[PDB]
Amino acid sequence: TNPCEKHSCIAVIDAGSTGSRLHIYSYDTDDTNTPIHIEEIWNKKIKPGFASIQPNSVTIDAYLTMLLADAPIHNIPVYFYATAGMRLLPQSQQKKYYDELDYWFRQQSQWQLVEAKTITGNDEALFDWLAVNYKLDTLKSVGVMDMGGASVQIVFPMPKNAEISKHNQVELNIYGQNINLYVHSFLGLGQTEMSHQFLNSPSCFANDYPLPDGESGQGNAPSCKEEVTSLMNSVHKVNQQIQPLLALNPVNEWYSIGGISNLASSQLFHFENSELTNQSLLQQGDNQICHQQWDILNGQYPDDEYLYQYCLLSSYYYALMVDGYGINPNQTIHYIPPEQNLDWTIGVVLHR
Amino acid sequence: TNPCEKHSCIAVIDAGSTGSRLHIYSYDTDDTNTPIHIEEIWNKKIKPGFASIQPNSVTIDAYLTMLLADAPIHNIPVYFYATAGMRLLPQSQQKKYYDELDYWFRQQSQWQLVEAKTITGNDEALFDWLAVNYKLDTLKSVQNKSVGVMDMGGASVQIVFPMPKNAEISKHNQVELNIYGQNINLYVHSFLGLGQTEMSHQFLNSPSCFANDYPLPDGESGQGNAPSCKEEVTSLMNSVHKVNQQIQPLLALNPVNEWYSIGGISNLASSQLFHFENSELTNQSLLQQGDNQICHQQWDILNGQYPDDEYLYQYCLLSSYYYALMVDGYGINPNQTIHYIPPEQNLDWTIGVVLHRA
Ligand SMILES: Nc1ncnc2c1ncn2[C@@H]1O[C@H](COP(=O)(O)OP(=O)(O)NP(=O)(O)O)[C@@H](O)[C@H]1O
Ligand SMILES: Nc1ncnc2c1ncn2[C@@H]1O[C@H](COP(=O)(O)OP(=O)(O)NP(=O)(O)O)[C@@H](O)[C@H]1O
Ligand SMILES: [Mg+2]
Ligand SMILES: [Mg+2]
Repeated sequence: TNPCEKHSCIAVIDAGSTGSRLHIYSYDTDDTNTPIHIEEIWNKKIKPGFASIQPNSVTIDAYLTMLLADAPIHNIPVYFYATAGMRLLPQSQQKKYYDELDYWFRQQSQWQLVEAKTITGNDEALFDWLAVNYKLDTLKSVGVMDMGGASVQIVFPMPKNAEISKHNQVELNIYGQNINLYVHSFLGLGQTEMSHQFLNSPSCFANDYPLPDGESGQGNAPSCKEEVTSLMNSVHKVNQQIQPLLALNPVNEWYSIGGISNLASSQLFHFENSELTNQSLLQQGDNQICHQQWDILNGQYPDDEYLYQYCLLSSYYYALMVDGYGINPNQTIHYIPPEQNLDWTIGVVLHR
Repeated sequence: TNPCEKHSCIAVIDAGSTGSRLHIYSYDTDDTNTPIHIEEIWNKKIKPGFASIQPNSVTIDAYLTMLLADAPIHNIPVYFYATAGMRLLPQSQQKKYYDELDYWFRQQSQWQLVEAKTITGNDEALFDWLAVNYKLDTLKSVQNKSVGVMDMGGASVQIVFPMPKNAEISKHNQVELNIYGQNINLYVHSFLGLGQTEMSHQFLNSPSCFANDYPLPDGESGQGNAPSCKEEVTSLMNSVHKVNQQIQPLLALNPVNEWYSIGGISNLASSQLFHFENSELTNQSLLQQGDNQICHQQWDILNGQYPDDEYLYQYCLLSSYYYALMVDGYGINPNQTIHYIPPEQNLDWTIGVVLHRA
C-alpha cells in the first residue's frame, strides 16, 4: 500500500560529492503543520557524485533516470539539493547541470520538482543538526558534525549574537521551542579534498605504502596529524573560528554522521556503543594501520577499499576535532551507525 | 598524404587531470636512433580528465573513441601517460581504468599500444624539461646558461632545473639524462595537490580571492585583494607543503638563468585581461594586473562583460596563487622574466616522451 495516499510524502535528493541519495519520506503534521511521524519509505543511492558527471543531456538524463526508475511510488514533490561537490564548481558550470536537470524534470510528469539548487554549507549544517536531533528524539546542548567528502559541517546551540555573521546563525521555532544555532561549513576540508594535499606524506601511510611520487610510507599518526593541522589552522583558521565559540557555548553531547561512521564501523577499528574518543581513534589508526607493513596489511584485509587511507583519516579526524574545534581528546563522540543511512535530508522535511 | 608515410610517427597521449590531449609526432632519427626534426602533425584535445570518468567499458570506450577515432593514422606506437588526476587515485582504482583501456586498444586494428600507465610527477618533470629544451634547441650542446622549467598543471605542479648529482638529495628527485651525446643532471620535484584545480578547492570561501560581490559558495561576498589572497595561498604552499624550505636553498646553490613555464598558466597569461609582451610575464606584473582587472572589480559588471569566459571568475585567485607558488614558494624574483609558450603551440611534456631514449 502506498503511504502517500493517506499521508504527506516528499522526496529529498542529497546530491553529495561522492554520490546521490534519494529518500522518500511519509509524515503527518501537528497543529502548527510541522512534520511528525517521519518515516523513510524508500531509499536509493547511486554513484558517482552529480557534480562529477559530464553536464550534457545524455549523461544527466541517464543519471536521473537510473536514480528514480525503481522507486515503487512516484507523483510526489522532489527537492534536489546539491552540496560541496557542486560548491566546488563555478556558477557557470553549475548552471549547465541545473539547466539540463530542470529540463529533464519539466519534460516528465512522474516527479514534481520543487527546487533543484546547490545549498550553502550553512544550510546543510542546519539540516544536519535537525536530522540528527529528529532521530535522537531531542526535538521535544547537542552538537552535530557531518564529516563529508568535500566539506565538513559543525553546528551547536548558541544565543543570537550581533558580533557573528548572520550567515552563521539560525533561529528556528520547532514544536513550539525557540532554538538558536551556530552553523559553519569548511569547504575543501571534507575527506577526499583534504586527502589530495597529503598523498606524498610518508607519515600518513602504512610502512612501505607506495606513494604516488615514488617514495615509501613510514606511518606515524601524530606526525600525520600535525601536517593535517597546518591545513586546518594555518590555512582555514578552524581553531580561531570555532574554539572561542565552543568555549562560551559548551556542548554536552557530540554526534557525528558522514564518513567517520564508515571508518569507525570498519573491521580495522574497534569501538563500542557506536561511540569513539579522538584519543582512541588516533591510537587505533596509528597502531593498526600507520605502523604496519603495507603489503602484509593489504593482504590481511583485502576487501576494504578504504584501507590505504585509514592512517591518514584517523589522523585527519583528530586534527579537525581536537586541534581545529578544540574538542577534548577524551570526550565521547557518538556516531550514527552506517546501516541507518542517515544524512541531513530529514532536516529538509522539517524546514520548510 | 601523411608525413607518416615518409617519416617515423608516434602518438603520445597526455592524460591530464583536466582533459586528454592526443599528439602525433613525425620525426627522423640520427646515428644513434635518437629522434630529431620532431614535428607535431596532429593534435586533438578532449575534456574532462580520464581519471574523472566512471571506469566501466562503455564510458572508457566512448572516451577513447572520441580521443582517437579521427586521427589521420593508427599503425603507430602509442604511449598513454596519465599524470596527476590518476595519481589522486589508489593503485586499485587506477587498475580498473588500465584494464579496460588495454582491452579497448586490443580491439583496435592498428594502434600498437607500447605503454599505458600513470607516470610519477618526477618523470613528468623530466619530460617537461626535455620538451621545452627541445623547443629551445638547447639539448645538442652544453649550455652557458641554466634553463629551469615549470609545468603549472591542474592537479600537480612540476619544477625541474639543472643540478650536479648530489648524494645528499634523494635519488628520486634527481635524474641523469644522456641525449644527443650530452650528459645532463637535473633536480625534479612535483607537488601533488598544488595544481590549480586542487589548490583552488581550499580557497573558494576566501573573499580576498574573488571579485567584489562574487557569490562565494557559502553565501558571503567576494571582496578581492590579490596580496591578501596571495598570503592565504602561501600558507598552503609553505606552512603545509614546505615548498620554500625544499626549493629555495636548491635554487640558491644552482641558480637558473632562464625560466620557462608551460601548463595552464599560458592560458591565463594569454587572456585579454592581461597585457604582456614577447610571451613573457613577471610575477609582480601578473599579480598587479589580476589585482586591478579582477580582484578589485565588481563581479556583476565584469561577468556581464565576459559572459562566455568560464575561467575568468578564478583569475584573482590564480594570479595570487602563481605569485605565491613562484615567489613565496620557489623564491623566484618577482621581476624576473618568466617565459610562457603561446597556447596555440600545444607544447606539453609529450615531446619529452618522443625523446625518452634520454
Ligand atoms: N569505509 C569507509 N571508511 C572511511 N571513509 C569512508 C568509507 N566509505 C566511505 N567513506 C568516505 O566518507 C566520506 C563522507 O562520505 P559522505 O558523507 O557520503 O560524503 P558526501 O555526502 O558524498 N560528501 P559532501 O557533499 O561533502 O557532504 C567520503 O569521503 C567517502 O569517500
Ligand atoms: N581557455 C582557457 N582560458 C583560461 N584558462 C584555461 C583555459 N583552458 C584551460 N585553462 C586553465 O588551465 C588549467 C589546466 O591546465 P593544464 O596544464 O592543462 O592541466 P592538466 O594537464 O589537465 N593537469 P595535470 O594532470 O596536473 O598536469 C585549467 O583548469 C584551466 O584553469
Ligand atoms: Mg554529505
Ligand atoms: Mg598537465
